[PDB]
Amino acid sequence: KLEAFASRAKIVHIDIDSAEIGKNKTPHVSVCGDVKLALQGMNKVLENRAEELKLDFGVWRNELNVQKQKFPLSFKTFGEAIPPQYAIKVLDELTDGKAIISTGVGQHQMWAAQFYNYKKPRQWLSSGGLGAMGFGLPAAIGASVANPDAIVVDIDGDGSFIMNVQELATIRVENLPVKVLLLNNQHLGMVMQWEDRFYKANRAHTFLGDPAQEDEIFPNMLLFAAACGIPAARVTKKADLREAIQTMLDTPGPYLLDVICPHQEHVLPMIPSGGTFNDVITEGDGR
Amino acid sequence: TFISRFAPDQPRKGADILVEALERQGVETVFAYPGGASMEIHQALTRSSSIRNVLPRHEQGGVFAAEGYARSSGKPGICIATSGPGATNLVSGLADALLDSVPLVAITGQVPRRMIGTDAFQETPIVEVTRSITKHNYLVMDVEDIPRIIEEAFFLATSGRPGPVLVDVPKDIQQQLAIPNWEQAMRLPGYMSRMPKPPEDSHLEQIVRLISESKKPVLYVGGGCLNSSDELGRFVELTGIPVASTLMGLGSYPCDDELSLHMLGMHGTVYANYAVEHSDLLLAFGVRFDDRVTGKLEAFASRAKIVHIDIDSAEIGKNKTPHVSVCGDVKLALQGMNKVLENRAEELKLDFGVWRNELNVQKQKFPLSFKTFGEAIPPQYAIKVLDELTDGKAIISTGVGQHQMWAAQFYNYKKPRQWLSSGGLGAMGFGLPAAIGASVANPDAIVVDIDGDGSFIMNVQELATIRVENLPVKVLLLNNQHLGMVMQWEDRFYKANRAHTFLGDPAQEDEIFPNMLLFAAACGIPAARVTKKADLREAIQTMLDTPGPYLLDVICPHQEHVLPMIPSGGTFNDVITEGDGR
Amino acid sequence: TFISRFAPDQPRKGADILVEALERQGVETVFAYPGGASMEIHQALTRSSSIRNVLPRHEQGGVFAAEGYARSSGKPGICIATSGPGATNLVSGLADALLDSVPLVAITGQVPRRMIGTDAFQETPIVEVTRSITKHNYLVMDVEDIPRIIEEAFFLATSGRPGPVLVDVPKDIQQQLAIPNWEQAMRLPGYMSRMPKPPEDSHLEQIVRLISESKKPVLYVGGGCLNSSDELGRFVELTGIPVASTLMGLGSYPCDDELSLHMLGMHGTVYANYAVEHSDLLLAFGVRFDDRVTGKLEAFASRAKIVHIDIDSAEIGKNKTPHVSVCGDVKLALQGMNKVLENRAEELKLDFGVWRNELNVQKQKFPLSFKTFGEAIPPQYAIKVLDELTDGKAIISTGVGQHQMWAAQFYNYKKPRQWLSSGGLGAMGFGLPAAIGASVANPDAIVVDIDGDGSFIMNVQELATIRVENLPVKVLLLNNQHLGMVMQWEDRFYKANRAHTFLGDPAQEDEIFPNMLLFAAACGIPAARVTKKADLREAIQTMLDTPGPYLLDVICPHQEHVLPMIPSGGTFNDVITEGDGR
Ligand SMILES: Cc1cc2nc3c(=O)[nH]c(=O)nc-3n(C[C@H](O)[C@H](O)[C@H](O)COP(=O)(O)OP(=O)(O)OC[C@H]3O[C@@H](n4cnc5c(N)ncnc54)[C@H](O)[C@@H]3O)c2cc1C
Ligand SMILES: Cc1cc2nc3c(=O)[nH]c(=O)nc-3n(C[C@H](O)[C@H](O)[C@H](O)COP(=O)(O)OP(=O)(O)OC[C@H]3O[C@@H](n4cnc5c(N)ncnc54)[C@H](O)[C@@H]3O)c2cc1C
Ligand SMILES: Cc1ncc(C[n+]2c([C@@](C)(O)OO)sc(CCOP(=O)(O)OP(=O)(O)O)c2C)c(N)n1
Ligand SMILES: Cc1ncc(C[n+]2c([C@@](C)(O)OO)sc(CCOP(=O)(O)OP(=O)(O)O)c2C)c(N)n1
Ligand SMILES: Cc1ncc(C[n+]2c([C@@](C)(O)OO)sc(CCOP(=O)(O)OP(=O)(O)O)c2C)c(N)n1
Ligand SMILES: COc1cc(OC)nc(NC(=O)NS(=O)(=O)N(C)S(C)(=O)=O)n1
Ligand SMILES: COc1cc(OC)nc(NC(=O)NS(=O)(=O)N(C)S(C)(=O)=O)n1
Ligand SMILES: [Mg+2]
Ligand SMILES: [Mg+2]
Ligand SMILES: [Mg+2]
Ligand SMILES: [Mg+2]
Ligand SMILES: [Mg+2]
Ligand SMILES: [Mg+2]
Ligand SMILES: [Mg+2]
Repeated sequence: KLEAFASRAKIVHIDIDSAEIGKNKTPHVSVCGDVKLALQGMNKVLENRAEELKLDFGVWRNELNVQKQKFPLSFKTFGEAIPPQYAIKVLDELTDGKAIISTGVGQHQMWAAQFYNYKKPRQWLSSGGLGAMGFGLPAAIGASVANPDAIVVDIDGDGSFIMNVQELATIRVENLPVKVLLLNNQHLGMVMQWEDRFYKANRAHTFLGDPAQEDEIFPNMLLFAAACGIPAARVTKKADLREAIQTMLDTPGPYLLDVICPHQEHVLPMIPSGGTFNDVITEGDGR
Repeated sequence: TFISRFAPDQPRKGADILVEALERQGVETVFAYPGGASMEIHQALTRSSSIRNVLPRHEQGGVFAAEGYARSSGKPGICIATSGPGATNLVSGLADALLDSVPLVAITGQVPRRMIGTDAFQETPIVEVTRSITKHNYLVMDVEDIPRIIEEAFFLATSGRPGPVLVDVPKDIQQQLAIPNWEQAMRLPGYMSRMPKPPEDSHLEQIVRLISESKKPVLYVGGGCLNSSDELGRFVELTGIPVASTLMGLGSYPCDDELSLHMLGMHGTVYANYAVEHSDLLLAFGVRFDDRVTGKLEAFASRAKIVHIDIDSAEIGKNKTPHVSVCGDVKLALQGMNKVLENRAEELKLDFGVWRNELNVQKQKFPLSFKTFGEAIPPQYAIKVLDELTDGKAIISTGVGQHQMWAAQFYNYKKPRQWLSSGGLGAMGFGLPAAIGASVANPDAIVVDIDGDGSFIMNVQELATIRVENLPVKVLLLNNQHLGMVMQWEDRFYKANRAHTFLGDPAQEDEIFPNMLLFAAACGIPAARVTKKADLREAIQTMLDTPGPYLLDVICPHQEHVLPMIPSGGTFNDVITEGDGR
Repeated sequence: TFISRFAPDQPRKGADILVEALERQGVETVFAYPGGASMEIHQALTRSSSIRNVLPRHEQGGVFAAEGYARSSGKPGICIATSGPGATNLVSGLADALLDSVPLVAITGQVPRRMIGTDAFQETPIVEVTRSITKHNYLVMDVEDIPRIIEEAFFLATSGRPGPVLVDVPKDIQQQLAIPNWEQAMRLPGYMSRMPKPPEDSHLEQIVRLISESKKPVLYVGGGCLNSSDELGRFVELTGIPVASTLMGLGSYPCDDELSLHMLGMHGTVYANYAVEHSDLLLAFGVRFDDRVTGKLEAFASRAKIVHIDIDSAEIGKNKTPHVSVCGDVKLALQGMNKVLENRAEELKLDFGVWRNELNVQKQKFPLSFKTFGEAIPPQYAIKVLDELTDGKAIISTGVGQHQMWAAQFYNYKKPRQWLSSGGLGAMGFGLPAAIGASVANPDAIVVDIDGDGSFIMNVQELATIRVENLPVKVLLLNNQHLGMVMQWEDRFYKANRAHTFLGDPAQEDEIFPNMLLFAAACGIPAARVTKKADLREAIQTMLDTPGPYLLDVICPHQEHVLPMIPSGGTFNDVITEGDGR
């Protein structure tokens, strides 16, 4: 809700597109130009007038650090089931946060944004404006070609991954070290989450497996990688997760890791469409 | 409580629904020219006892009359035309109303729906033609959409930034019988969600904050203040900031006032452009930063903190990026700032008398000046006499050219909506029909068309409309026998090489051609010509005192130039202050 | 071998390249009205010794003059206007030239390229506006494209189905110095591959085959035959098929001939519509099956094998599906059919005298008739006198309305391009400017504008153009003090309820208003009014014999109706043959 967004703030908007300034939220001060130059100019002013300004926001920072400790990013671990949030956090640890991450679109896309600490820009490749499924696998191809000596990992969902699964042939032929961290929940997870919250968990074509063999992982993504000569492996128990991801990273060339996850997980926190901060959802799942 | 001429259960023609849709909007006057496609609408107009039609002699005159009706009253102007050649004759008026943000609703007849696209008799895709020169347009495809579309058309034409809205109505829809539903909801969800909110106090506080911190503030007032004359005057009493006005905002703040810098821009006063050049705070209220005002954008207000208030978000930062911006109604922004400036009056201690005297020095050293040659009539002097004899309380419409600038320079408009002139498009032939619409909307008003001999002749046929409708339209025709504005640019930038700018007869080179008095005689309008400056005061007085229409042919030396002048894309240091074509 | 005014290595302004591009196309006359955006072009025109400019008083007059120039000569008509209000005033002429397939090239000035889209001074997207009412248009974005675009513009405007082409030229391109390349290849690959080929013998054999097998053939001739008068006449000698013509094809086959069925359609003769109704072979040469000719399409030529020859493939089978079709030049198709009909002459033994006498019976029982009331002047009789006194060899331009139909009915045009009338769009105010362009293209010709009092006044300002350019334009003004055509439809279908069709002054109801003689007096044009039928013959003779311009105000009783009349969408059995508004 635009009226409630930054309702108490003087808004300074710097943007290189004049059509975006005052488009949805009218600012007080505006600068139409390169934010890179605007920062360089402001840094020189803040450096000369340093002792004159005596800037200190430690009181405001601690007001936020209180909210940071009382409402942190949290995930629940059920038995030996793999939490998708935990899997991404392990990938962060084992890659030292220096990997190029491309994602599909859905729940896995949010968890890749939440539980990975990107240290430099252009490590995070994700469809945000259009939100196009099937983006993750091909985008990793282009990232690996532009950065041959880089760790490229596609954190994809089972729905997004299959849409452009044909590009596994491209990865093998071009011999690209593309890693596929496939978070498999056998569902169109994001749509499933909205069904649980706002449609009484009434499933409307969000299950991606085979209803005949309801408890069988379908499709068998390992055989997609096998068809294109790509080493593959599946991990289901949380204890085996750390070694499985390490094997994916250490194995030269392409690799696909089918990470089975409980589908009842929800991306948290969540503000419903057109809501305010006081409408934030901080707890709950589909169980 | 509206009283219909039909029972709530009685089916009626779509044309009769269209007319009643106008009655429910408060429409009292339309400018309709009949044709095969709109005959049903014209029949339905005769059945209306509240809507009066002014039949023009050219649809371009009909739409220009609808503009004058709108500009001189604030009500929307309604013009109606038939399909094909009728609709295409409205094009200049639609584009003109869009560039000047004039509320206007144009209704065009159209071929029956089954014939659209078949190159039928008198068919043009008027919606496709006018999409880029209208605020919005419609093609009615069912008779039940007439109440909704007419309501949406008037709402879009008058709300927000006003503009023209065209409604194309096929003939079969005009004939189809139906029962209208007047309670339908308008289907404008995105436009109504984009409507600016009333301004927030936080934005208004920072503007008043910047006023107290400034030393050389200038008000940059334009056509957006035509409904804020009281709020703007109150704002000036509380701040004492000099007011520079655009050609569209003339009258928002009185030109005869001590704090008035008059017009700024290409032909604005030297002191008004000087104030903006060496200002530190530019209050741009209801303007659009046109090239005629700014010139070289980098040099325009190069030392000023720019505050831009505008109801169209697309205009904020479009050509000149401001520091503080407010997207909303300048009328409300002034009301909010007046309350702050009144409570915090003694706290702020606003006084810009030092900056005002720096401008009053430029006002006395570079004032608006004209030279008088022998007994020849100076056009500037003629307009100043009209100002004196009308007490500055006349409605002035103009054509486009040199006479248009002198009417803006040498007339002191006291209230807005006295100045009707084509500024954005600059369409010749606007003056005479616009005076028709102004006189109809203000029957007890002095309406004078300060026209040029080139502009006047373009829609001279509307003299018949003035006589038939018995409108007290005065025509102060400044006759220089030339396309004066183009002639001036020839003298300055093309070594006075005439390229089809003389309007007289080269055979009888010293004869006034055409004889405009006989144009007025053909339409039974009293006319007179004055050539000697001594006879000018009595001639204009005769025009005003003679009841009904009157045309005064004022002969002027053609070598006059509009001064001052800043060339296209120039700066303040490029201002031309002297010279003519002699 | 063309002789330039500049060295092959000498850079010149883009405007000077534009003018030379016109010289290399054979342009001798343009109709240009100056403005800020096109000032460079007007300066470059004065440097040309071969291109003469006729300055109009309204750009709508400029484009209508360019039409008359084109329609009366077969050359393309060139009109030039400035940006914004200048360009928008051409709109009615562009749409009019498109619907009537008139070769026309319009050049409009435009704001500098850097300012396009910024709502600059006098800017309208004229290319976006006129895309649907022009055959093609351009926006020149570089000075080096001027030779190519001007060549493509004239090629598209004149080849195939002719039409208007607009070229938008920004001001900075007019000022940019360059060296033109006159040898550039036109980039019209798809259009030139779609150009129809010369007709094949197999198609022509089957047409002549169907002629011998037919017993009631009718020629359906239209504006596509304006360049095939000789070939069409030869075709008629070899077949003896009666010729029914559209309003656009009048003159292709002589109206005074024994085999001429005159005009067909809504206001066509009873015998011409009868021939098409009971025909077995309809030779549709150069027509487009307009609703004015067909009415209810199912009933139009319901018993006829339809042969449609047309150079536009989009018109074949568009409204009426033919049996045999030929897509190409009707001039070539006639030449090919004439050779077959001449060799196989005695083999075919063509004789339709039995069908011709069936039509000559309808010709004698239902001829074009007018009633004479007292000494009042019948408009039909006035036009027939003009035919007699000019020997039928005059160039006739008309407005739109009742007078337009009577000029088509009661004048026997002997050659094509004598009849200049707005048929597709039907734009009032066409007659007077079109006569200007016709007189300029044919200085030694009798040019008469048969105008109506409503149409004449719309572009009455062009009377100044006629005087200044000293053009022998005669104005036969049929004055009925009404919008006659709309008045006729009111009497027939709206119980004579007048809805804004009276053009005089209701105060002085019996006074001729306006006094058109004073319009001509204002522009120094000899004028006279005639009211009694006895004085009519001498009055028209005085108009013709008086050198230079002349206006003859012919007063007519307004209750006259154009007869016969087929209502909109009717059949032949719905023809109205008698009645008026008394
Ligand atoms: C020959 C000629 C010479 C000219 N020379 C000059 C000249 O020297 N000087 C000059 O000033 N003009 C000149 N012009 C006129 C000109 O080109 C422009 O029309 C004018 O400069 C711009 O007017 P404006 O800035 O007031 O904007 P407008 O066209 O009047 O539009 C109003 C602006 O305010 C906003 N607005 C409207 N309503 C509201 C509201 N209720 N609240 C808040 N905002 C609102 C609109 O969004 C728009 O941006 C000339 C014209 C001609 C034909
Ligand atoms: C008030 C009024 C009343 C009217 N009433 C009538 C009426 O009763 N009767 C009437 O006929 N009109 C009437 N019209 C005129 C009208 O609406 C149309 O313009 C006319 O009917 C159609 O003309 P057309 O068939 O010759 O086609 P045009 O508009 O002349 O086009 C020519 C056709 O031939 C083709 N062509 C062009 N050149 C060639 C070539 N070299 N070779 C082969 N083909 C070519 C073109 O592709 C096009 O299809 C009236 C107009 C008005 C204003
Ligand atoms: C081409 C395309 N088609 C459909 C889409 C509509 N959406 C989504 C959304 C957010 O855009 O909803 O608007 S997300 C989504 C399902 C995500 O399946 P997953 O890959 O398994 O990821 P997860 O980890 O399980 O959640 C769909 C169907 C889409 N974006 N792209
Ligand atoms: C429909 C139309 N066509 C051409 C125009 C281009 N202009 C002008 C301009 C400023 O728009 O130049 O760009 S002004 C002008 C000539 C003015 O003739 P006047 O009426 O006699 O007035 P004056 O007192 O003598 O100067 C022309 C030809 C125009 N605007 N409208
Ligand atoms: C720019 C324009 N505006 C309106 C038009 C709609 N029409 C007509 C029509 C056939 O197009 O009806 O559809 S004819 C007509 C009136 C004719 O007035 P007159 O000149 O006096 O001729 P007359 O000898 O008296 O009959 C009008 C109003 C038109 N065509 N052009
Ligand atoms: C009043 O003068 C005339 C003249 C005239 O032709 C001579 N025809 C008509 N009427 C129609 O044409 N009706 S229609 O066929 O439904 N149309 C295509 S339309 C929408 O009206 O253009 N009126
Ligand atoms: C001759 O009369 C006038 C009047 C006038 O204003 C008063 N301005 C100009 N000249 C320009 O405007 N040049 S320009 O700035 O490049 N244009 C935007 S344009 C293409 O010409 O419209 N001529
Ligand atoms: Mg854990
Ligand atoms: Mg999934
Ligand atoms: Mg004096
Ligand atoms: Mg006119
Ligand atoms: Mg003039
Ligand atoms: Mg007789
Ligand atoms: Mg008439």
